Amino acid sequence: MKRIGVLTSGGDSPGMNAAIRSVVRKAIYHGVEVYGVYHGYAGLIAGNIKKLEVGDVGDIIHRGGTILYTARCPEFKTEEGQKKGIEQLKKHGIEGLVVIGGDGSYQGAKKLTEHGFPCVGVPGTIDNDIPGTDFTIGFDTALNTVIDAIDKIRDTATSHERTYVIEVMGRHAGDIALWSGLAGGAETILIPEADYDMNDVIARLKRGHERGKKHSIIIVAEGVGSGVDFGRQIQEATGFETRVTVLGHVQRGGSPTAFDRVLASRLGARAVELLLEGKGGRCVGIQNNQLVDHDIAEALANKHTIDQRMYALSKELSI
Amino acid sequence: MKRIGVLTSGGDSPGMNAAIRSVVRKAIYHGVEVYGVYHGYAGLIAGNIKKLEVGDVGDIIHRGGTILYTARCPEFKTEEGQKKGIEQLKKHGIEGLVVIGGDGSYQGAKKLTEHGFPCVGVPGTIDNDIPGTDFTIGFDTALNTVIDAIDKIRDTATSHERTYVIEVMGRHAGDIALWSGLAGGAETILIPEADYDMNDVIARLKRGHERGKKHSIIIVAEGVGSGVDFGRQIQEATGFETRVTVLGHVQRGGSPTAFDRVLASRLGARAVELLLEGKGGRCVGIQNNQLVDHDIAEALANKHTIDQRMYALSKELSI
Amino acid sequence: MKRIGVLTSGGDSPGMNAAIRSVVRKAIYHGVEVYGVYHGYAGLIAGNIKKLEVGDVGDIIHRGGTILYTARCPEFKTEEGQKKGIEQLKKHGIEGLVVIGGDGSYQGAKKLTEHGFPCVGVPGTIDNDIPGTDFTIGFDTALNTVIDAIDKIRDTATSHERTYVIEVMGRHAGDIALWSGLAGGAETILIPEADYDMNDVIARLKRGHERGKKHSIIIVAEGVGSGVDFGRQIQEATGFETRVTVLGHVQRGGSPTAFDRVLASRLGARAVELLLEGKGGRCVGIQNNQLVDHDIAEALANKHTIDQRMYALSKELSI
Amino acid sequence: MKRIGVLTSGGDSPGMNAAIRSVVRKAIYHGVEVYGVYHGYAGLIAGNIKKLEVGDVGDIIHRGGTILYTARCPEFKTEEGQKKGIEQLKKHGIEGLVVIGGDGSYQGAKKLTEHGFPCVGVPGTIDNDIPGTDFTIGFDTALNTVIDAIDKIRDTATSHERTYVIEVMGRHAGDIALWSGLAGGAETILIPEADYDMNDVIARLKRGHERGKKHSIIIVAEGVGSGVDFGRQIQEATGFETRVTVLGHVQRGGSPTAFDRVLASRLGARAVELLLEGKGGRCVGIQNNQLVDHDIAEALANKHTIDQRMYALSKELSI
Repeated sequence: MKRIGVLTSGGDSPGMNAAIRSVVRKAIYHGVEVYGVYHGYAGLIAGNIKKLEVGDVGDIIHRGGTILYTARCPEFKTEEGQKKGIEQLKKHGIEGLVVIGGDGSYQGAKKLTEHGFPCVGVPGTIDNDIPGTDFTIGFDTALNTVIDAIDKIRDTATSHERTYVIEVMGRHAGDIALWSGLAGGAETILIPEADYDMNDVIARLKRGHERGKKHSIIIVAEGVGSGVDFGRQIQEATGFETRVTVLGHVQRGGSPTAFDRVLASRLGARAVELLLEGKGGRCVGIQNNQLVDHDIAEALANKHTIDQRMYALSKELSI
Repeated sequence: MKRIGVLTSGGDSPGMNAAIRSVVRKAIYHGVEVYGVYHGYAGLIAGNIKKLEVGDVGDIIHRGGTILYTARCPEFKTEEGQKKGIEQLKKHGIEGLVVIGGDGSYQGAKKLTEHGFPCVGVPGTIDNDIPGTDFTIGFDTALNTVIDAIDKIRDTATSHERTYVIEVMGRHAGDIALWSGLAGGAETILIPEADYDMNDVIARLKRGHERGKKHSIIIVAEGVGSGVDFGRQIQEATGFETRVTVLGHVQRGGSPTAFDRVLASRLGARAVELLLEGKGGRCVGIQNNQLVDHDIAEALANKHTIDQRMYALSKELSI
Repeated sequence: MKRIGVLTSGGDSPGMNAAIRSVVRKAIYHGVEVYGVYHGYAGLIAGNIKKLEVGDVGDIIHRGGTILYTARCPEFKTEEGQKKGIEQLKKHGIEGLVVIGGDGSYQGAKKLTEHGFPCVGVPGTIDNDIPGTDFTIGFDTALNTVIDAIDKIRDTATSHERTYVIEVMGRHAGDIALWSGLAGGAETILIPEADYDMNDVIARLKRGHERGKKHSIIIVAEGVGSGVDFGRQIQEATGFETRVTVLGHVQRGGSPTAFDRVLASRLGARAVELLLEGKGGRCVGIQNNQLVDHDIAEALANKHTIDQRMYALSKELSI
Repeated sequence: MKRIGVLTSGGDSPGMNAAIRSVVRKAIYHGVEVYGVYHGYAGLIAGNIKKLEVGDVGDIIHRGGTILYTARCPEFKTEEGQKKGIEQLKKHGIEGLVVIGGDGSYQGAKKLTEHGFPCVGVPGTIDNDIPGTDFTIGFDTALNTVIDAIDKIRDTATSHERTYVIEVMGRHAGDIALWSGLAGGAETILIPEADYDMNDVIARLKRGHERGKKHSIIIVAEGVGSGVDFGRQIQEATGFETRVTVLGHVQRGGSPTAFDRVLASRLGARAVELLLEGKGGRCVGIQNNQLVDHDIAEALANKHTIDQRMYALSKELSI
């Protein structure tokens, strides 16, 4: 392989620039030229391709976001879309692609390898719901942004303001809510996967108030419901003043923690090793503390699941 | 004075433990005994008073919250409530009191100076709307919590998610929104002291989008309205995906910055100084970079105002 | 059982309060009383044992250090020290003990296990060199503390001050230096387990300066030598102004990150589980992302190793 | 004025990008063209000047360092250096210059104005010793970097490791040590402006140890001496294990706090107004909470002073 490309697709997340750096530096280390593709699959179709040199990934390791930008491109689902993209790859002499992003970025990688363009997928998301990896690049940074908010709520010492509702991200996966709730000492953790009883939530809240819990912290994933309406429901039902924090898109940004930059460096460099040794159609991951790589179609057929032992542990510690 | 008391009241804010510590240590340096009054005015009525030693304020300097707690006391706004407070102060033989808190705790300080009890008021609130001081203890830390959220939102590198609405605290004052917005590069800052046209808000947004401005960040103070409703309305009028963050009670917590710890230290030390030279009925502050002290009643007659030049400057630098 | 005890020993590490919290809450959930032992093995011999209630571990999950304190007990190496240790457990009614700490704390757990006192050892140390676990409680926090300082040094934008030596902890193990340096983009990592050529350190440095590398960050494990001394030799040899940072005990403190609180919570609950099922003389750990428990004497036989692929990859990405 | 230039010189410091951003946006708002001078005075002599558009200062407000770089320039102390400087300025058509940096950059701004080149100096440095301003841009951020290290040291819960020596920057000025020590609760602060007695340091060290003081933190400004040497002597004289942290160049970097971004925004826009309103040869600053502007040569003969009440206050609160 003489010339490869790299691109980021889907929501951006902390650690995409450390994955771009390790892709670019490992490929240049073994004599290969790396072209950055700007604006995901939308810029692949448009021809927004520019050589990357060694020095262009200098000082991006510690930066959030992605310097190659991201964009939604529903035209890449279709056969017309893929042929316009391949024409731009052929025009610049790019023989392989490293694709950093979520589930939808892996669908394009699979379709490109079936049209003769070897591609590897690197899991870039804060949700943790990319199959074939225990941890996605960005998940550890998002947990550290939620627990910063939770620790600051722990300093309040106002007698009549003891009941806090924090709404975190997690439209389909409850990984951010569950690991944050456990790490934050949340009393009630509402995740998409588990069904909850509002009577159980109220009961526990009253039980903690009677034994003098200083703060009662409730975490709601955005996929279950809004914190605001949960907060009005708890105050109405109990008469405890309830404060709501809605973090929103703060969970996506920030300088990456040490675990996401080690992980993005390992995974980005492994994807270049896969392209250099003939393997295309695969996605890298970390499963059982080992660098692993799976065929994309096989990896995408598995479902995301949360650890149920961790969810039961979060209620036992919170009494 | 043989014995003084110290109390915290109103919304807790970062630096209150640094203010309690300089009260304690400054009083003990000059041979005075210091009594902590727990739960604000509510515990003063209750007789929840307790001797504090040198080592009791050790390792609190860098902590958010208040170690003496804060609470609401509706009974202290009546003559009977103020008479029971005095009774407990005379019962412990506390001859003077340092009150740390907002506007509402200043009113109780006033009222106890009228009944023969020397009181000094120390400005502890994150709002910055306490008359007679440029800066309140907790204002600087609450600005750093808000710009931490704004900085994380600036790392998103997604083309379709460009409009961000952040709701900060400050019911009647616009200082947290004005200083946060200037520090974070906000395009539009909505504070209670200025008038906004929704039409000009939209018009700045479209101007910036046309130039290629990467992010459009709108700060909304809570006394203007809700970020949720503004985001809804911005989205509807423009068609731009709008993301809303509501920090809420995160802005009151956290470890105090360097400025809040120095300011609390100086201000609490000055409060003990005034009491030991027989002044009572006063409140300390920092006005024109100098430690100042004012009659509470004359201090509470002034009206809090924001800096129009600084508000003018935030529109010229956000082009 | 009916009564269990918990102790912290060795250098303290962030996450030790989270481990204690999950020890106490997990035993109380199952109906077991938990008694805390102050000052490690010195206070076990001394008699410093006090019952811990549910609310006694409240608001400690997010703090660094350990609330049970830690101490050095030379006496506990002797048979007489062990026999006075068991005297006090038996006088207080304690039938088993959870021990949180390093290498040294595990030896004591072996010795008490061997005299009929069921003990379980929990890995608390910032170093990462406790056999039978991939990660020790405190390791993740210490990595983020070192990368916070390296990120700040990456902002210096002066061209005559491009060479920085950072000296991190790790007497015997180079985990902190290896993970820190891959995560902070260090050019040269000096760890105890790998051999270096000083002249190869000089050649890389020179090479990087020829291409226009902005910074040259060298991480030095404290086991290898002084950062001061290494910085003096780089200046002498190349003539490049060299600046040195010695973090020291900064690396041991701070609020534990999200991974350290999840790891402490899960490992501390696993330790109580083993005591309740009758196992004694075990040490918990996380190996291949799975909770494992090993015999302490079997565990202490292994040698700590660092990943050589991660060391080679660190040299490949810093070109 | 139709075209102005901006340049940063001297050690960099947090908030330099916020001052560059307010220089460029403020000039563009009043229809002026802004050219950036890369590498301080060294790139001024070389003609390393390039136009900056409105969007080239987008996303730098929250970043440390300077995007125009700083470089020592020995040639600009000579008249031909200066005349080459003016030749390049006339060649690009630059009419005025904003110089952001320390004392040394003020020297060149004075000589440029003496050959009829309107220059305004903006105080960028972490040390706080630029005359004419109470606060330099960068000083607030460096104080917060020193208290993050002191805060982490207060978590260690070891009884034999109680005495800690932190060496901070400040060759000629004690501002960083005095404000960090007071904010950190340092027991002994050694700054250039006060005379210390090493017997008085040892006696107050033993007093606190006797009473039960958890920690004994000593701050040493770098201009008084080394932290390592001080550590040796403390342990030699007392016998107490003494741990040293040398922060070094970590104090110059990092994302600027809220006070440094607000200060850089107001000061940099006030520099642009001064050029436009025909007053060159001046330096801006903040004195008694008000934007002031002083002639460069008058400002430069004023001496740097520290508040001695604040120094005395730091020994009174530390008992």
